[PDB]
Amino acid sequence: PHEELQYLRQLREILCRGSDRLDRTGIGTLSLFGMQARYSLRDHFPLLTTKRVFWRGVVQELLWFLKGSTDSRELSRTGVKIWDKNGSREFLAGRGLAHRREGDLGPVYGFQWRHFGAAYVDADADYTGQGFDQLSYIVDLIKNNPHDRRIIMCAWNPADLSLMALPPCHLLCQFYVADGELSCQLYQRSGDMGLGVPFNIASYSLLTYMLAHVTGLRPGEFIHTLGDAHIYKTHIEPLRLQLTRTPRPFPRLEILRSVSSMEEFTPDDFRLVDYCPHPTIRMEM
Amino acid sequence: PHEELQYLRQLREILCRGSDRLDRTGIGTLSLFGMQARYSLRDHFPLLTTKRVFWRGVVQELLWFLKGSTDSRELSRTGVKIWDKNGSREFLAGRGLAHRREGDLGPVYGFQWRHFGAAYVDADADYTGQGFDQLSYIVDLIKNNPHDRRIIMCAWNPADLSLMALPPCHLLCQFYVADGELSCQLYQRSGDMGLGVPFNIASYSLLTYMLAHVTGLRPGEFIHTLGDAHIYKTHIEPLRLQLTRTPRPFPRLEILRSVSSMEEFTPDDFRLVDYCPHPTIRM
Ligand SMILES: O=c1ccn([C@H]2C[C@H](O)[C@@H](COP(=O)(O)O)O2)c(=O)[nH]1
Ligand SMILES: O=c1ccn([C@H]2C[C@H](O)[C@@H](COP(=O)(O)O)O2)c(=O)[nH]1
Repeated sequence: PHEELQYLRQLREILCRGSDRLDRTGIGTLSLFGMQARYSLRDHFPLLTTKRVFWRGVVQELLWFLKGSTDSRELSRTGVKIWDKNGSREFLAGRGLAHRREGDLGPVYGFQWRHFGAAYVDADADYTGQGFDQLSYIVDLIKNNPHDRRIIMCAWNPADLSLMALPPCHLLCQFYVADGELSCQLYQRSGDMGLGVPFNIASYSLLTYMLAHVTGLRPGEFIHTLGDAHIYKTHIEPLRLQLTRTPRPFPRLEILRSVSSMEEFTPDDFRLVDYCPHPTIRMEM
Repeated sequence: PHEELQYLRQLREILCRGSDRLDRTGIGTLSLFGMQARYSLRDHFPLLTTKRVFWRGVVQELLWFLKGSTDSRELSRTGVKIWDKNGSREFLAGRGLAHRREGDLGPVYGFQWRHFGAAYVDADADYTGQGFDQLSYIVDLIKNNPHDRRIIMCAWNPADLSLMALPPCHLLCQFYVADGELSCQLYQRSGDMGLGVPFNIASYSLLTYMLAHVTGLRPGEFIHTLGDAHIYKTHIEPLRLQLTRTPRPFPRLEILRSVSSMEEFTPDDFRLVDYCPHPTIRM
């Protein structure tokens, strides 16, 4: 069966037996707790096809994370605007972080990944050598101790929550090496099935391809584990539309160049081959 | 179907198609990566039955960590010895932490749960108002903002790993409130299917029972998520024997009095009703 059907089945399960609860946004959601799906990376790339996924966003955001940035202006410069609402001086003021310059998200993914446990100053500070560099950590383990059971990168630092524009949803990833293949499991505490989850599958699938490339391994599987998997009430009509669509065969992902380091990737290094999605489905928020 | 059949099926899959790997110290496991099982908490308590689980150890260990202890002696004094090897001066010297007094495990679970991000000194220090109290954090959310999607308690602090006797296996738990019920998902990065996992299921199921009690909710589901799920090769034969056993009905768990704080439970507050496991197996 087409692997996209897991996601579509999860949509149906939530619609059909999800709990109706008033959430933070006050829009209301239907939700289930605890889900898991499995996506092969060996012969294709799991970029969902029953709607067009914002691939350009997926690529730029991950490279932005990987270099340790916490500056939304830095992502915005590449034309990807998805963090700009959260980086505005207005939004930050609303969070009780009015002292921040425009763009300073606080110690979000980039900072946690490259400097876990360091004291955050601002987005312009030099954090060289400060905190625990989890990216170096996992690459070293994958290369030199591939069967280790602690190949983890974690973004959840509760001591840093009050400094963050938003608390992370992707709590950690774990990697696993067997038979020359690299696999990845993501624990995501909160998944907006409508706008978030297809994008998120793509992000960590991409990360796995990049790590596999850099470490001389082939991509294996991506395992997506969800906590609160939910559908916003405002998404019920477009998602019912999406549920009428049959998945197309997944595309392939090609890396166009030998890249020696996780930090040396650029968007021009990737080629998506035969991505043929159904049309974009607009959904509110 | 009996929910323990999930665990037994997981055992079977690993023995059938698990990957055969040696670590950098030369020991072999069969493993699979990425697993998930669900245990109902409503009508019974999921203490596994095809081999006896060390319930007395499960209870004392959890109470010990909830009060923020990183002192193995405090656990040992209760008659539960499962952390004593790790807290021995020889073990800590083997870890590169020979300065430690006997019992000082470093910033393991107790410290991460009650003082995340604080600077660890030693097991005897007073850390009041230091770091992030995740236990108070999640109790407050469950009570006052039950639909919050950030009800997290995390034990994985990479900056602290070098100070710990052993890195945590149970990286985080998340809680969920729906229709008067409290559910819990554990992310476990590494599960010894033979010796560890049944104990681990009991631990977080009990934790959910306690939090539900304190917050006036009913226990719902425990979702167990595994990363590296493995069987040590030396365990394969006794596990083949265990796999011939039919699960017996799960016991029930009763809490004997009204307890209003997660820190006020004692082992006497818990009655395990009709736990009839098959005999323990020598692994
Ligand atoms: O990468 C992301 C980021 C956000 N969200 C969604 C999930 C929630 O609907 C919302 C975040 O809200 P909280 O869970 O923090 O309340 O955004 C995702 O699905 N994926
Ligand atoms: O609560 C625990 C603690 C440990 N283990 C097992 C898993 C591994 O076999 C071993 C820990 O070794 P590492 O994964 O840290 O290498 O102990 C468990 O199953 N449960």
